[PDB]
Amino acid sequence: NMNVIIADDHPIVLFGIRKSLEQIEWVNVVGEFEDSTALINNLPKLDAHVLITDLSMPGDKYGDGITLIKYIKRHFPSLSIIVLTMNNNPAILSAVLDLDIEGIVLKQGAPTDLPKALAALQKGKKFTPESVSRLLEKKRLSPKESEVLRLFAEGFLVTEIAKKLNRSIKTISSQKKSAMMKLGVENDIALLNYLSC
Amino acid sequence: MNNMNVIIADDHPIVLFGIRKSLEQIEWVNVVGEFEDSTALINNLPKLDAHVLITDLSMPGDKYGDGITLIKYIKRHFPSLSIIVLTMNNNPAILSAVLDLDIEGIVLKQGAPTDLPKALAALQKGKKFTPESVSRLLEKIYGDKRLSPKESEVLRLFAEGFLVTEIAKKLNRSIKTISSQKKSAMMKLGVENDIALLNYLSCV
Repeated sequence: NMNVIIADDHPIVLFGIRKSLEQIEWVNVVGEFEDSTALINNLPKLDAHVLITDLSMPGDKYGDGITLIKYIKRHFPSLSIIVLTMNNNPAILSAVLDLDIEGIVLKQGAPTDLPKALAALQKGKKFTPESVSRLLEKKRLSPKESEVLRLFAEGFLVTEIAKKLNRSIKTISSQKKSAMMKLGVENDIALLNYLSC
Repeated sequence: MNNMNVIIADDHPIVLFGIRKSLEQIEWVNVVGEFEDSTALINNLPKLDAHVLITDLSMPGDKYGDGITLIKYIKRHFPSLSIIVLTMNNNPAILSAVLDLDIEGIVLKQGAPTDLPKALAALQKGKKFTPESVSRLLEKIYGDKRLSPKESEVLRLFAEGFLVTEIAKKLNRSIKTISSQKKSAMMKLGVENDIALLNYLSCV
């Protein structure tokens, strides 16, 4: 059998996932945790092959999100991870791709796709749905562009940035514009909201 | 009397002078300090017995931060201090972000002579301050041409990883109509591609 651990802050989500896996005869659920502290403390005590885990979840000691996933992959390299997320969030998904985890499943199609992700992990392959893989397939910022947006995100006008960094307004405008293009944002409002992440 | 000790912060000396002169008229206001950089401002704050700081959003001085981060730091370390941010920047997202810091006022520098006295008066009244100039910009908001309820639902479904073909079936509309509603929606939010679109949606 494949021993599986499930992790999510909502207990009925926890229940739903288990009922989504009870059909699979060769699967055995060995743990269900609602916070990251319980999960980390108990990982050393369970012989699990795969973790199905949410990205958002309580526990400040080891936190949540991308850092928690990194922590787990580093310390449990024998454990294959299926990240379970509500949204298609390229920044997260890419960061997750970099850490070489074995699966991404969107919560909307979990009942259908969770069995498919486990079968795929079983036969060596990774699992991403079309919506995700299309994005993952699809020019980073220069350091000068990065400093222009930082100051812009702090409330500095282009004129104020020119003085501070000691370049012409044309150059600042150019560098900002160039950076906006790399991020795919058309206007300053969209830029600033964007930079909140 | 029960006067309001005020500190002014701005990099430009004549602006500083202008702001002080805009306050000389208010008799219960007493200017206890003027600073051209954020470092000497922070170093001297404890010694002055100020009730309110009127500061420019963008000043020199890197040690304690720039802009919004400087305002954050000041608010942490001087919680009794009432802060009116004075800015030349008329971008709604800046103005909104500034007020999210729970400071006591924001004022457009271009209207300082008129709006600054009004801010201090509202501060005195036990009222916060966004003058007409500012509130007009914050109501404009992600945009004045806001998303229709149909556009909203198309995006919510797309964010959840539905393909446009799936979204068509679910909302019971043609692929064309869904593509058009998505594109329309992207224009309104100011995002060019799906990667930018989906990153934007996690933030918001």
